[PDB]
Amino acid sequence: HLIINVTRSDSPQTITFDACLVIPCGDLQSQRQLAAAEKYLCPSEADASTLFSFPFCHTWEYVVWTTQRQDWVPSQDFPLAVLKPYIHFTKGIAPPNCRYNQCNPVQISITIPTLQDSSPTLNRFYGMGADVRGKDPIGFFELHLSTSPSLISP
Ligand SMILES: *[C@@H]1O[C@H](CO)[C@@H](O[C@@H]2O[C@H](CO)[C@@H](O[C@@H]3O[C@H](CO)[C@@H](O)[C@H](O)[C@@H]3O)[C@H](O)[C@H]2NC(C)=O)[C@H](O)[C@H]1NC(C)=O
Repeated sequence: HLIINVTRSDSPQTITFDACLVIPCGDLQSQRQLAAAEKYLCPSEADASTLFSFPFCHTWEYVVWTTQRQDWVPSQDFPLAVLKPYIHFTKGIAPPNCRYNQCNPVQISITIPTLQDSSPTLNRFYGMGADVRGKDPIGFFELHLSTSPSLISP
């Protein structure tokens, strides 16, 4: 699966990549249809050995971020909704002659410093979907924060 490698920083940090690295969009003609569609992002509680038993963006309650301008109000009782202020999820625009895996630019902006971990960690799996008019295609990916052990680290 796709692993997004994030270098821990003391400042905010934006990340641009193509949604169809994550979402099963299909061939190029299908990706071009998806270019103008909205995307959404769901944090998951699955690990590497349980990926197949926690389906991603399975209900509306798992959606914490969307590429819409109006900001998505997460589910009050979803435990991972607290991650909401740490991430902004936006949609880019692609040229009309866009090429494979380059018609759906999205941006993940980590709004907090990352040298230390957040109380619910950002280092986890995430689901991504495309707001389409048939069954939304849904994929997942791993957000991996780099680590560098300190000198006094035991
Ligand atoms: C995030 O970092 C990991 C490594 O910690 C990347 O995983 C590895 O990515 C490389 C690059 O695509 C994959 O192939 C590589 O090919 C080069 C040929 O120059 C070779 O020198 C490397 O040793 C490696 O074989 C590799 O399959 C993949 N997995 C492993 C275990 O290395 C990952 O790609 C990075 N994420 C992104 C978005 O780049």
